[PDB]
Amino acid sequence: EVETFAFQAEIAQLMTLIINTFYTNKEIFLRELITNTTDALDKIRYETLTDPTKLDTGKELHINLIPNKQDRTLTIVDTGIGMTKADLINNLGTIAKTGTKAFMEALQAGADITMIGQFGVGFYTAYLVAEKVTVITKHNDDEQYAWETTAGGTFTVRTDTGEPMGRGTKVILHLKEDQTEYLEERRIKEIVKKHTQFIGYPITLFVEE
Ligand SMILES: CCNC(=O)c1noc(-c2cc(Cl)c(O)cc2O)c1-c1ccc(CN2CCOCC2)cc1
Repeated sequence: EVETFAFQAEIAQLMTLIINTFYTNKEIFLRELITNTTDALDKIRYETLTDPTKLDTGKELHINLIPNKQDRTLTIVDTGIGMTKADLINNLGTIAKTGTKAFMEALQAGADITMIGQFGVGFYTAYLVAEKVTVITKHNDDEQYAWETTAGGTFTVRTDTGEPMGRGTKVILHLKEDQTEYLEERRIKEIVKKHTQFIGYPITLFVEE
C-alpha cells in the first residue's frame, strides 16, 4: 500500500542545499506555501467559471494555519484544486528538475534562497524548518493521497485513510526542534502580515487551548 520513489537527482541536490546551507531568513517558507495555496484556489475558481459543478466538493475557498505545539507541527490547509496522484509524483505539480537546476545556478551567481519562488520550486523551502513534510491532497478527478518525505533522497505516496478533505491540500510540517518559533501566534501573524498581505483569500490562524 505504500509506494517509495527516488527524487530526481537535481531535486535531491536542492533539498540537501536547503537543509545544509546556513541561512537565517527561514520565515520565507510560509510565504511560499501560502502562495501555492492561493494559486491552487485560483485554479479551482477558474475551472468553476465554465463548470460550476467543480465546486460540488466544497464551495468554501480559504487557507487555514493550524499550529500544534504538542505534536510540533504546523499544518497549512487550503480548499484549492488539489493534486492527483500523478501530480504528486511529478514533483507536486511542478517542472522541478528545470526549476531546481535554474535556482541552484542562480545561487552560484549570487542569488539568495529567498528567491526560490521565482524558479517555481518554493515548496522545498519547507525543509528550512521541517525535518519531515506530509502533503495530503484531494483533486476532483482522483482519490485522497498522502505524500511524505524526510528528504534522504526518497518520498512515499499512499492512499490516505485519514479524515476526508472534500477537495484541496493539507501540508503538515513536522518542525525541527530549534524551529518552534513558527508555532507561536505572534510570530506567524508577523510573517503573514509581512509577506502575504495581498493574498485574496481569508487566512485564518487557529488558536490552541
Ligand atoms: C492539479 C494541479 N494542482 C495544483 O496546482 C495544486 N493543487 O494543490 C496544490 C498545492 C501544492 C502545494 Cl506544495 C501547496 O503547498 C499547496 C497547494 O494547494 C497545487 C500546487 C502545485 C504547485 C504549485 C507551484 N507552482 C506550480 C507551477 O509553477 C509555479 C509554482 C502551486 C500549487
